[PDB]
Amino acid sequence: HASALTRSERTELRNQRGLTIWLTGLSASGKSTLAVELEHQLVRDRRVHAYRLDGDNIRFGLNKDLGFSEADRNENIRRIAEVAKLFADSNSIAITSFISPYRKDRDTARQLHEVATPGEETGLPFVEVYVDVPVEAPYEAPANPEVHVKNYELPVQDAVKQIIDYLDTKGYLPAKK
Amino acid sequence: HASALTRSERTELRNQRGLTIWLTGLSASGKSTLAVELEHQLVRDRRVHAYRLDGDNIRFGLNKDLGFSEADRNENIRRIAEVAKLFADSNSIAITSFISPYRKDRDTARQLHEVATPGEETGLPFVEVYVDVPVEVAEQRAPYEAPANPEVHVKNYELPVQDAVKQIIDYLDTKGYLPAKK
Repeated sequence: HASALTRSERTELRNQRGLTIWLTGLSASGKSTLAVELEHQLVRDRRVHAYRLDGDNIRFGLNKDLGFSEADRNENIRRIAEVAKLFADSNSIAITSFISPYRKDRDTARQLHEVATPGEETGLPFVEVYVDVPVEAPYEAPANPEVHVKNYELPVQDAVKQIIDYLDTKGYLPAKK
Repeated sequence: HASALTRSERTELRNQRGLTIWLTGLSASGKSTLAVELEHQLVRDRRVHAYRLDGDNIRFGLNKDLGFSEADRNENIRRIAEVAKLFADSNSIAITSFISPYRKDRDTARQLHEVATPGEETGLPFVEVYVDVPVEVAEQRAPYEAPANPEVHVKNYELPVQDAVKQIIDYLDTKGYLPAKK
């Protein structure tokens, strides 16, 4: 009644942890396709609440006021990161493949997630997924992604299993059925 | 799964509809309190996904660049409405009691929600809850504009929190927004 739901309670009641999965890679890497299949399997096959922050739903709605100066490019990433963090706070798995060529773009989102919230003394997981393709605004590959997917002749279903299995190694999901 | 997850499929899989509950009323109407309890009950008692978009997490996070400007006030409201729409799109119940004194304020938020989303020929439910207390009662500590026609009208004067919340949730049920109680 008095004070709001704590992270323990919500996690307990929601039966899944909250986090953000950020798929990074070249525009042609197929990262967007993986995000879609990833959200689908998480919600359908694993029964959790997950949500893909789609580039265009974001641009046409929350970030419609933003253009293309460098400050606006940074602001787009900042708002999407704060929104992902809110989904993570609600014990949902936020997913995004929003354009972000530079390491500093993802590091900034990562840093906002690590910054604690009155929901604890801890931040929320940020899982950077490098969707790597044969190279066969200069994109900067991440230095240490939580997940590295070599998306060459790889069924999308296997690419996504790779991501989900990594989630299971951290205990972010409830066991399947 | 090529063009994957539609509202219908997500609704079916999340087992609850997604929507936004906007609690409007005077600053001292007790609306913030109801938002907290409402989130608790929906999440705990109804076993559903709900999230309160009130608080410092927003004021010092997504909206940390906004102040008391009238333009900032309007932008605060616009962003919260868009973020609530995202939660509703995800089949969650977004909850907010953010300051929005005018009908135009909530009408702006409602408009975004009722606007047909990509793929669907429909918007998402926008539930405007009037947490009604008389002005003199609020003042017991540019004028607020009560909604013309709110989905829920809570006569909150000396009304217990549980009763207000129950009235909101029962309304949600008359709509089927929620899954049957456990």
